[PDB]
Amino acid sequence: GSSGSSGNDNRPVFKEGQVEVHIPENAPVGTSVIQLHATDADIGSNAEIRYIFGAQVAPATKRLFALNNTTGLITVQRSLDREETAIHKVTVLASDGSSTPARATVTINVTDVN
Repeated sequence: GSSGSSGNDNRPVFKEGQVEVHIPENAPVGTSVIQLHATDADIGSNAEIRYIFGAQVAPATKRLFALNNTTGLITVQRSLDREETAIHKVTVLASDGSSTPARATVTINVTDVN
Protein backbone atom coordinates (compact mmCIF):
# COMPACT_ATOMS: atom_id res chain seq x y z
CA GLY A 1 0.00 0.00 0.00
CA SER A 2 1.40 3.35 1.13
CA SER A 3 3.26 2.75 4.39
CA GLY A 4 5.45 -0.28 5.03
CA SER A 5 6.80 -0.83 8.54
CA SER A 6 8.19 1.14 11.48
CA GLY A 7 10.27 -1.31 13.48
CA ASN A 8 10.04 -2.94 16.90
CA ASP A 9 11.51 -5.61 19.18
CA ASN A 10 10.65 -9.31 18.83
CA ARG A 11 11.75 -12.55 20.49
CA PRO A 12 11.10 -16.26 19.83
CA VAL A 13 9.05 -18.58 22.04
CA PHE A 14 9.74 -22.12 23.26
CA LYS A 15 7.22 -24.91 22.72
CA GLU A 16 6.89 -25.62 26.44
CA GLY A 17 8.56 -23.99 29.44
CA GLN A 18 9.32 -27.25 31.23
CA VAL A 19 8.93 -30.86 30.12
CA GLU A 20 9.58 -34.23 31.76
CA VAL A 21 11.17 -37.11 29.85
CA HIS A 22 11.92 -40.75 30.66
CA ILE A 23 15.04 -42.30 29.13
CA PRO A 24 17.05 -45.38 30.18
CA GLU A 25 20.62 -44.85 31.38
CA ASN A 26 21.76 -47.58 28.99
CA ALA A 27 19.92 -45.72 26.24
CA PRO A 28 21.65 -46.01 22.84
CA VAL A 29 23.98 -43.21 21.73
CA GLY A 30 22.30 -40.88 19.25
CA THR A 31 18.84 -40.87 20.82
CA SER A 32 16.80 -37.66 20.69
CA VAL A 33 15.79 -36.72 24.23
CA ILE A 34 14.02 -33.40 23.69
CA GLN A 35 13.80 -30.89 20.83
CA LEU A 36 13.15 -27.18 21.35
CA HIS A 37 11.51 -25.44 18.39
CA ALA A 38 11.71 -21.65 18.70
CA THR A 39 11.65 -19.78 15.39
CA ASP A 40 11.39 -15.99 15.12
CA ALA A 41 8.46 -14.23 13.46
CA ASP A 42 7.35 -16.64 10.72
CA ILE A 43 7.63 -13.81 8.19
CA GLY A 44 11.34 -13.22 7.67
CA SER A 45 13.96 -15.48 9.22
CA ASN A 46 17.22 -13.61 8.60
CA ALA A 47 18.78 -14.48 11.95
CA GLU A 48 20.76 -17.17 13.78
CA ILE A 49 19.36 -18.61 17.00
CA ARG A 50 22.08 -20.15 19.18
CA TYR A 51 21.31 -22.43 22.12
CA ILE A 52 23.86 -22.25 24.93
CA PHE A 53 24.02 -23.84 28.38
CA GLY A 54 22.20 -22.07 31.20
CA ALA A 55 23.82 -21.01 34.47
CA GLN A 56 25.18 -23.38 37.11
CA VAL A 57 25.39 -26.27 34.64
CA ALA A 58 27.72 -29.15 35.47
CA PRO A 59 30.33 -30.09 32.84
CA ALA A 60 29.55 -33.81 32.97
CA THR A 61 26.06 -33.07 31.65
CA LYS A 62 27.58 -31.19 28.72
CA ARG A 63 29.62 -34.26 27.76
CA LEU A 64 27.00 -36.90 28.55
CA PHE A 65 24.45 -34.97 26.50
CA ALA A 66 25.21 -33.15 23.24
CA LEU A 67 23.34 -29.86 22.89
CA ASN A 68 23.29 -28.40 19.38
CA ASN A 69 23.99 -24.66 19.55
CA THR A 70 22.42 -24.32 16.10
CA THR A 71 19.11 -26.14 16.50
CA GLY A 72 18.84 -26.58 20.26
CA LEU A 73 18.30 -30.33 19.99
CA ILE A 74 19.38 -32.60 22.85
CA THR A 75 20.58 -36.12 22.05
CA VAL A 76 22.46 -38.83 23.94
CA GLN A 77 26.19 -38.24 23.52
CA ARG A 78 27.55 -40.89 25.88
CA SER A 79 26.40 -43.61 28.27
CA LEU A 80 24.73 -42.26 31.42
CA ASP A 81 24.89 -43.42 35.04
CA ARG A 82 21.93 -43.66 37.41
CA GLU A 83 23.91 -44.51 40.54
CA GLU A 84 25.62 -41.12 40.25
CA THR A 85 22.77 -38.90 39.07
CA ALA A 86 19.07 -39.75 38.80
CA ILE A 87 17.59 -36.47 37.57
CA HIS A 88 19.17 -34.19 34.97
CA LYS A 89 18.24 -30.50 34.95
CA VAL A 90 19.42 -28.69 31.82
CA THR A 91 18.45 -25.17 30.76
CA VAL A 92 18.51 -23.81 27.21
CA LEU A 93 18.86 -20.17 26.17
CA ALA A 94 17.88 -18.90 22.72
CA SER A 95 19.30 -15.53 21.69
CA ASP A 96 18.38 -14.13 18.28
CA GLY A 97 18.92 -10.40 18.73
CA SER A 98 17.24 -8.95 21.81
CA SER A 99 18.06 -7.77 25.33
CA THR A 100 18.02 -11.26 26.83
CA PRO A 101 17.22 -14.72 25.40
CA ALA A 102 14.47 -17.05 26.60
CA ARG A 103 15.06 -19.64 29.32
CA ALA A 104 13.69 -23.19 29.23
CA THR A 105 13.94 -25.96 31.83
CA VAL A 106 14.20 -29.64 30.93
CA THR A 107 13.99 -32.51 33.42
CA ILE A 108 15.27 -35.92 32.34
CA ASN A 109 14.35 -38.88 34.55
CA VAL A 110 16.68 -41.88 34.31
CA THR A 111 14.87 -45.22 34.22
CA ASP A 112 16.42 -48.58 35.09
CA VAL A 113 17.43 -51.01 32.35
CA ASN A 114 16.73 -54.75 32.25
